[PDB]
Amino acid sequence: ENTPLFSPSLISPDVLAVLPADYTIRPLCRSDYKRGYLDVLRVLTTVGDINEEQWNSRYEWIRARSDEYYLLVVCDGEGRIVGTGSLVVERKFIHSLGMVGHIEDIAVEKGQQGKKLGLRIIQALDYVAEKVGCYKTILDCSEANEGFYIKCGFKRAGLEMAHYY
Amino acid sequence: ENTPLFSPSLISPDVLAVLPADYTIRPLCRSDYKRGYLDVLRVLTTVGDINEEQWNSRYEWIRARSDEYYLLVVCDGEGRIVGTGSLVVERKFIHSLGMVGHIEDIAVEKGQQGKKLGLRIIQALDYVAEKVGCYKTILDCSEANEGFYIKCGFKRAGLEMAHYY
Ligand SMILES: CC(=O)SCCNC(=O)CCNC(=O)[C@H](O)C(C)(C)COP(=O)(O)OP(=O)(O)OC[C@H]1O[C@@H](n2cnc3c(N)ncnc32)[C@H](O)[C@@H]1OP(=O)(O)O
Ligand SMILES: CC(=O)SCCNC(=O)CCNC(=O)[C@H](O)C(C)(C)COP(=O)(O)OP(=O)(O)OC[C@H]1O[C@@H](n2cnc3c(N)ncnc32)[C@H](O)[C@@H]1OP(=O)(O)O
Ligand SMILES: OCCN(CCO)c1cc(Cl)c(-c2nnc[nH]2)c(Cl)c1
Ligand SMILES: O=P(O)(O)OC[C@H]1O[C@H](O)[C@H](O)[C@@H](O)[C@@H]1O
Ligand SMILES: O=P(O)(O)OC[C@H]1O[C@H](O)[C@H](O)[C@@H](O)[C@@H]1O
Repeated sequence: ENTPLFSPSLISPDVLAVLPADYTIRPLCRSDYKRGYLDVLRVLTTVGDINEEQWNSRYEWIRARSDEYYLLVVCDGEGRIVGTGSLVVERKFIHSLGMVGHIEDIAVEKGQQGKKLGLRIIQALDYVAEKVGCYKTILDCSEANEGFYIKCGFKRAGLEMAHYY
Repeated sequence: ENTPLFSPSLISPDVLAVLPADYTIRPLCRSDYKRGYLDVLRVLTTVGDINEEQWNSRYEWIRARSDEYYLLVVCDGEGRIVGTGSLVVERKFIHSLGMVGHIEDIAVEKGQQGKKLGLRIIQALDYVAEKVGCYKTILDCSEANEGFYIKCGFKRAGLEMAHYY
């Protein structure tokens, strides 16, 4: 299936305009399993082993929530996935039933790093978040990659704390 | 309506066992609008103005997702809400289609602070997260409240970064 996860109208036109020639940013679709999506996530952390039937199940759970999960991909000239980025919109009671944008799982293929593809992904995810009416966008990072997020216009706002099971 | 948001079986029995006499922790229900729920959230940040019809709409959106949004309350001997705590379970592709527990919007009524109610809320939310199969629980905090989260068993794991709109 080639049906976008969410509306292509949510993709930043200004970002599309300034990508390198023949590169694009678009919503995830189900067939992206075959276009090297999970490969790109291997630069981020352990993906483990995921067959197409498991893919299709998780894809459908997410599609049943395309009003929360905004997953998009960067594609090169040859339609290969070279970049990934997620926004998850949390609904709150606070801030007059406000909404918070959470940026997750930003990855660019090693051979493709250092070309602004990460920046375009963040600019696209910030465009989605503003447009669906989030009051702020937040994310968690390491010391080692804080400087990328500063170059994207993010500011330090507190501490991530964790409990492992 | 007095129907729990989620199954009371997800409430930590060990936490219920050690609360102060006549205090309880239970899932949110829709009638909690009248039991001072939003009052408690006033200690956390701006709630703004929220009528019962807006409450009912947001409550129903969340109930349509009680497999993601685990909101629970602490009640005193007189059935007043004195504490609130949220877990939101993110679905991932990474970690073999893993799940991450996000702790949000922890609040205890000022007159009721310093009695372990915050600790019981975190222990209850960590019980939910393990039980539905999260690989870790994370949250964002300030320097000023990092020491509460350390006493709860959390460790510093990175930086929260933010963009405001
Ligand atoms: C919320 C999260 O998901 S945090 C997890 C982030 N992901 C990872 O760490 C996975 C591994 N790394 C990557 O996949 C990528 O390198 C990313 C996404 C961090 C950055 O993407 P790239 O395409 O490599 O970066 P891009 O070229 O857009 O960088 C923008 C600017 O930041 C700089 N930059 C990139 N990474 C870093 C860094 N770690 N520290 C400081 N500066 C950096 C670039 O040099 C560029 O600088 P310029 O504007 O002065 O040219
Ligand atoms: C993920 C998030 O939501 S972060 C936002 C947190 N919420 C807020 O900041 C709102 C305002 N504060 C509150 O509502 C509450 O005070 C809470 C939730 C922070 C803590 O709840 P309380 O019921 O006050 O704390 P509780 O009594 O369970 O505290 C556990 C221990 O931590 C201590 N503690 C409580 N707050 C702090 C703090 N800010 N710094 C250091 N230690 C603290 C207590 O003294 C207690 O110590 P002990 O085990 O040595 O007795
Ligand atoms: O900054 C993103 C990390 N957080 C904050 C606390 O862990 C986060 C991430 C997601 Cl993806 C979510 C979320 N998950 N589903 C809906 N929203 C929430 Cl509440 C918080
Ligand atoms: O595999 P983990 O330990 O969860 O880390 C994987 C990544 O997930 C999230 O998107 C966080 O923003 C990153 O800080 C983290 O690098
Ligand atoms: O009103 P905000 O600026 O979003 O802050 C309100 C709270 O929301 C979240 O639960 C965060 O964990 C806290 O760090 C923050 O205090």
